[PDB]
Amino acid sequence: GISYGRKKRRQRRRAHQ
RNA sequence: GGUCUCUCUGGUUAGACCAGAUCUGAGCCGAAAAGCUCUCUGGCUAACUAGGGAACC
Repeated sequence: GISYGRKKRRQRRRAHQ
């Protein structure tokens, strides 16, 4: 998860339930 | 003439490597902000291998 893009995906994934 | 020493190309395998994918790939954890592990695709890096070239004897 060190990559900034995964943080975006992790946040996007959390936002969609 | 011999030799993978270097280098490039193809291939195989791997990788606490770089990107992207649940704006619809999956699991784990927390009360939560978050965190952890994967899978798929492109690339990179390393090992090994064949071949071209170079280098050395």
